[PDB]
Amino acid sequence: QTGYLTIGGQRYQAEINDLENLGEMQVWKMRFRKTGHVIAVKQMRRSGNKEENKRILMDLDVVLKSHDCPYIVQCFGTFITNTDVFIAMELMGTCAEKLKKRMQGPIPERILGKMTVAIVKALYYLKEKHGVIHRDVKPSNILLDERGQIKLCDFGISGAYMAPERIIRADVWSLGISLVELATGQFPYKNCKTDFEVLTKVLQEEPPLLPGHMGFSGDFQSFVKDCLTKDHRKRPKYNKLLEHSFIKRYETLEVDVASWFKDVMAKTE
Repeated sequence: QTGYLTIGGQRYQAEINDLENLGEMQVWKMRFRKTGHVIAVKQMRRSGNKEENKRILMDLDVVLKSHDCPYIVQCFGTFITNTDVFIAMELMGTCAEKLKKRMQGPIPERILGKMTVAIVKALYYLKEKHGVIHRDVKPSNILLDERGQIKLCDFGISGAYMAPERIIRADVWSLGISLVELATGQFPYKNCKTDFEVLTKVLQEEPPLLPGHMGFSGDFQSFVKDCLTKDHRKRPKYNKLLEHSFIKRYETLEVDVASWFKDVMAKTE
């Protein structure tokens, strides 16, 4: 399980000295000198915070168990030393939040469609085969790379965007809030100065749905409306969401997410 890098089928026996630290992104960007592959490495120090190390080990436990899920960041191997644990994760491009910051505007629906089917299937995978509820769905946990892949981040994968009943299917509400934010470039609770004020607007105000003057398809507006159901007893589970016309459309439609991602990253900071 340890002392081996598995980068695309091939397994390599290696140690931490076989990796060149290319800087920080504690998550390091490191290069495998034997092959030239550039990977992400998380360093968990033995003397580190017990609360932080507990979350890292619990998240790693789910990641190692989720090798058969294509919509979850995978582990390439581990290196255990006397003072550190190095966790090799696949190097993703950037999170959806930084994509929103670099875009300085709305994200196209065709990108959010491929994003929706990837995150729902990831959440559905965590609950059915592992009984895991993410309990923290947000654009910062949605990772996209230069190859068009969309995967769930490993941070907090073992369990502002909080559902009404949380203040089971509460991650459905957080997904709907994330979709509205990315589709409009505006967080629907951006003028709230405190966390408690956000919770009040979630319960008191009507759910913030997609605008009808941005060319959004009826399937997109319907999927978001279903995700943002106030009553959790009437909010659809993942089995019902996977049968939505919005999901079925982007399960098969060829969307060039890779080229769109490269153009957004090519935009200057």
